[PDB]
Formats: sequence, structure tokens, C-alpha cells
Amino acid sequence: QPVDTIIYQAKVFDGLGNAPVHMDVAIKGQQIVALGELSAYQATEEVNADGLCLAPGFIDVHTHDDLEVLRNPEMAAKISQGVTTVITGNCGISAAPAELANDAPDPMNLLGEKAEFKFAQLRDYIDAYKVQKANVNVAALVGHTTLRNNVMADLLRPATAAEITLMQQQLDLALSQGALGLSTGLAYKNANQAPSSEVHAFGEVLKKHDALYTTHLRTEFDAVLDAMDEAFAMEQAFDIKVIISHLKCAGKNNWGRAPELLAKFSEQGEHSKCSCDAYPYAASSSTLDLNQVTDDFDIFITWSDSHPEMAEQLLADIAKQWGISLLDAAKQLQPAGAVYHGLNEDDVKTILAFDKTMIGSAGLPCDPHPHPRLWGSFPRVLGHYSREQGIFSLATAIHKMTGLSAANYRLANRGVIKVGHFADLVLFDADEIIDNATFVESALPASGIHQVWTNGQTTFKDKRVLPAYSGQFLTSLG
Ligand SMILES: CC(=O)N[C@@H](C(=O)O)[C@@H](O)[C@H](O)[C@H](O)CO
Ligand SMILES: [Zn+2]
Repeated sequence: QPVDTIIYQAKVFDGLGNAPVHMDVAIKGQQIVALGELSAYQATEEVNADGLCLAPGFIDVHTHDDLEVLRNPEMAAKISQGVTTVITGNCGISAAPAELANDAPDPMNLLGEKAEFKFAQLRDYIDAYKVQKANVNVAALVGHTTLRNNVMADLLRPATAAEITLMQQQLDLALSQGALGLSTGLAYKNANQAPSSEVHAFGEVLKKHDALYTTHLRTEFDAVLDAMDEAFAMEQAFDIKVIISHLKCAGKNNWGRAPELLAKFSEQGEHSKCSCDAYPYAASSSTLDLNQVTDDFDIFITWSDSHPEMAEQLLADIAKQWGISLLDAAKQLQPAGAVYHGLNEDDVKTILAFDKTMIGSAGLPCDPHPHPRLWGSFPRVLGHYSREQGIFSLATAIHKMTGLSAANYRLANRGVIKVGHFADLVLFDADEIIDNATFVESALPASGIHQVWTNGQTTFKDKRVLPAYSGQFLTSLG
């Protein structure tokens, strides 16, 4: 009869894009137990949300937090943005199922150091998660590149049919053990020689488990539209849910092509369930890639193992100091991290406004000077693009990081403020919410978020990240 907590008089967004409704929200244990008029109800704790907004906890659909959640269960970078659930294992790289013969192949170093990959089966990863749990829920995809590395010593080639068969079985086992689906990162060196038929070889296993396919496209530059055909073909052949990761048209050649990306979804054929996600910035981030070096836009070096004295500098400035070309400078800087200001802001706005588009940070948790998307993505959508820019309403912005995302990833009883769903919740000031992380100060926490609950326990409150550790591993339904 009594409940743990009642949030009073918040402006409540249900997560479905519907208009907010002023009402009260009752939490008991892990669940939203009552909605609406709750002065009758008996609550241990009472939260005065007057002048504030309540929304479902934010679902970061594009993370590389596979190992971060284990090293850093508090997950301040995500929790301080209001993120209550992370989707791990993106762009073909995951922490499990993985056995490392030698070093971790590029770009698996984005996840952690070689010694951290102790999860040969997915269940070992889940068990590792369950030791402490974390402030966020975890739903895990399996990385295609990671699977290739399990069965290939030389990755600069297609897998053999027999290697494909091994990987199928590894994926199938991972899917049975809880994984949500498969991800690829076909633009990366160690996956790029994987033909489309190799990716196709996973479709029957995915369909069997009613699992997801997500893809960092084979290219995001001139031939991005050809690369999207590959993703759609997965959906056409197998009728599975497909999500194109951090949708963009990168490169000076391609600025203004966002309408073409949108119209490309008209070529899906029979089905039309393909989705996508983006981060709210006109700059990408990854390791320094010689193929992306250009003087067409700013490229900012975030770290260099060869030349750490040149970290946090523009490639053009490093090149000038060094008396050599940008490409030659980049070569001497490798291995290195970079922020590539390769995208056009109007393209970003259009891709963000696209109703298929979920918000994902693509935060890189191992970068010593991260792209600020690691710390600002979700409040930037809410404060910058919604409130300030007016690209979309607050209900729309919230929908694209809660209900749309729970639906597309089939996260049961999450992403929506509804009775009987889990109490992942964020309490924030619609007028104050904003990202503070800049390209210079990229770990500055966002403003305007007052309180976060993961599964009914408070993981953030009044600028403090709290180690409730109430997240769960969200195992796939099958
Ligand atoms: C880890 C990761 O996948 N990062 C991508 C991103 O930040 O969007 C990046 O690799 C981009 O694909 C390229 O820089 C071209 O834009
Ligand atoms: Zn990617």
C-alpha cells in the first residue's frame, strides 16, 4: 500500500512524443507503480518537482561502454546526462565473446586494454557485470570485427566459409546468452575486406533469435548511399530490425547531402523498419586515420602515443610547427586520437530532426581528451537543439532518447513512463538543461539535471553521482 517515492507536480513526458502532463509519479522498488493524482498515496519519500520535468531515463543507443561499465560502474559521463541504459558492442567491436591471441585489433582498443578482455563467452561478460552492476543498465550487441578476430589471425581478407561458420555459432551462442544482436563496423581496416555476403551469413542466426543488426557503414563519405544499400539488404533478406549507427554524410564533398540520406530509406523494399541514430555534433571522433586526413576542415588531435606533446592541437598547426604536410604529420602522430570537424551543421540538424533518428552519444570512454559527445550529447539535444535551436519540441527530443529507443531495441518496460514499467527516470529543468562540454573542455558535466533514478534507485542528485548500482543487464527476449 505504501510506495518508496512520489514525484509531485513534475511536467511528465511519457517518452512517446506525447504532450507532457502535469501529474505525480509513484516509485516502489524498481517500478513506476502509480501515475496521476497521488496525494492519497503513502510515500516514504516525497520529491517536489514543481517547475521541473520528468522523463524516462535516457537510453544511449550508441556507446562503446562495454568495458567502461566494468571499470567505472558509476558511469558519471552518462549518468550526469540522464542516461540510465547503455547499448554496448557497437561498430563491430564488443567485449564479448572475445579471446585475444595477441593485441586487441583496431578499433577494439576503443573499449579498453588487451588485458581487460576476459570474456570468451557473453555470459562471462554478464557475470562480470553482475559483480557490482552499474549505475546504468546494459544491453549488449556482439561485434562482428570482434568475432572475426576470434577465428582469423590475418584480418585483411574475407573470412573463409568455415570461419564464417564458427562466427555464426559464436553469434548464436551469444544471442542465446542474452546479446541483443550483431553490429558491424565495415569502414574499419580489420573489417573492411568482409564482403556483404559475410555479413549476410549472420542473418539466419539473427532472424532465428529475432535479434538486431546495427552497422557502422562501410563508408560515410562519397559512397555513403552505396553503403546504406548493404544495411537495407540485411533487412530485405532476413526481415530483421536494422539500425544504422551515427548516420552522417562526412567530408567537404558531401556537405548538404542529408536529404539524400533521408530519401535513401525509400529503397528498403518490402519492409521499412530500418532505423538510425546520430550524435548532436558536426564533428566525428576515432583514432587518427590517414585516410581521413584533409585540410578541408579542422582535425584536432586528442592524444598521440608517438607525440604526446602534440595532443590537444590542430593537425594543421602541428604540421606547420613540424614543417611537413598534414598527412606526413598525421603519419608521425599515429597511433593517435582525433576529432574530425568533417560534418555540416545543417546536415546534422536534418539528420537529428529525421523521425527515425535515435540519439546516441558515440562517447569514447578511453580517450584522454574525449569528443564532448561523451559528456554533452543528451542535454545538448534537449537544451541546444530543442530549446535554443527549436529544431523540435521537448517531447520530440525526449522521445528520440527514450521511447523510440526502447522500442527499436525491444527494451522491455523501459523508455516509457507507464505503470508497471521500470523506474528509470530523469528530473530536469527544461529551461536550464544544456551541455557544458566543449571541444576544449570536453568533460564538463551538463547543467539542468536534478535527479536520475535507475530502476527506482537514485544514481544522480544535485550534482552528485551516486553509486546505487541499480542497473541490470538487459538480456534479449529471443
Ligand atoms: C568510433 C566511431 O565509429 N567514430 C565515428 C564517428 O565519430 O562518427 C568516426 O569513425 C566517423 O565514422 C569518421 O570520422 C567519419 O566521419
Ligand atoms: Zn562507428
